[PDB]
Amino acid sequence: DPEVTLLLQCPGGGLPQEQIQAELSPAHDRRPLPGGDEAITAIWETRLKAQPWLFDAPKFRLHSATLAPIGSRGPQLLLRLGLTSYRDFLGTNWSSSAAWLRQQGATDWGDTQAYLADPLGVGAALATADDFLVFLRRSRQVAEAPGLVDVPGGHPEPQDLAGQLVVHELFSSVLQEICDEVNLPLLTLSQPLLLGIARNETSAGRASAEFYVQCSLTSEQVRKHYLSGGPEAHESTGIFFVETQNVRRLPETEMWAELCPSAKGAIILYNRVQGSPTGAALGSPALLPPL
Ligand SMILES: COC(=O)C[C@H]1C(=O)NCCN1C(C)=O
Repeated sequence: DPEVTLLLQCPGGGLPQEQIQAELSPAHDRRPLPGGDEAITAIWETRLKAQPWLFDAPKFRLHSATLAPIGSRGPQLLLRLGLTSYRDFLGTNWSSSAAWLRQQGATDWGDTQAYLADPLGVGAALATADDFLVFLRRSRQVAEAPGLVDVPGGHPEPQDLAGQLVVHELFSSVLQEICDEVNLPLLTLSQPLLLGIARNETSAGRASAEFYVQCSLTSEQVRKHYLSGGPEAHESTGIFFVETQNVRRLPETEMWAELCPSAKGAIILYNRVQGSPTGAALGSPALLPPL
C-alpha cells in the first residue's frame, strides 16, 4: 500500500481528548516557497477566474506528533500544529510540481514537507450497535478521489492554554462531520478515541487524524437516518456497511482497490489499535481464527 504511510499508532486502544496536548505555533507553519508565494497566488487567480464562487478557508497544518514513553502517567501525545489554508493547499500539495517542492524541502530544510500546506484532515471508523463499520461512496464528478469509497470525515477550519481548545475543536469536528454527512443525532455518538495519524502519498504526504466512534443505533437505523435527509443532505452518493468480523481481511478484498487513501488509513489503524487483541480470552483460536 504505497499511497498510505502511518505517522502515529496510538497506545491503549486509542487516546481520549483529556490525554492530548497541542502546541499551535507559527514555528509549525509552511516555509515561504523558494521563488516566493506569488506562484500560489497565480494558481489561485487562475482558479477564481473560472470558478468565482470558490472561497478560501483557514486549516490546521500538521508539523509532527510525539508520543510519550508507553505506560506513563500524564499527557500521552503532543501535536505540533501550524496554520494553513485551502488556497495554500491548491498551490502546493495539489500542484503538478508537488514532487519538486518535496525534493527542494529535503535539500533546503532536511524536511520533504517544508514547502507543503499539509492541512490536517479528520476521519472516523464509525461502528454500529450491531458491529458494522460505515462506508460512503464519493460522487464520480468531484476533483479528488472520484467514485472511490470513503469513511466519514472532513478538514476542520480553526475557530496547552489555547492548546486544549484546539484539541477540543479536533474531537468536536469529527462528531460534527458525522452529524452533517450521515445525519445521525449527536446523542447517539460516543466521545471519540484517537487511533493514529495516516499520510496520503497521492496528495504529497498530507495527514489525517483517524478516530474510533461508537453509535448506539443499528446499521438499519443509521441507513434510515442517512437516506431520510434526501440527495441534498449529503455530498456522498450512497452508504453501506461491512461487519467488523470482515474488516480484519478487507485489504485482501476487491473493495480495497476502491478505497481512497485516507479511508485505507482509518481501516489499517482500526485493525491495529481496536482489532488485534493482546489477551488470552480474545486471542483464543475460536475468537481469533488463524489466517
Ligand atoms: C465544493 O467543494 C469545494 O471544493 C469548495 C471549497 C471552497 O470553495 N472553499 C474551501 C473548501 N471547500 C469546501 C466547500 O469545503
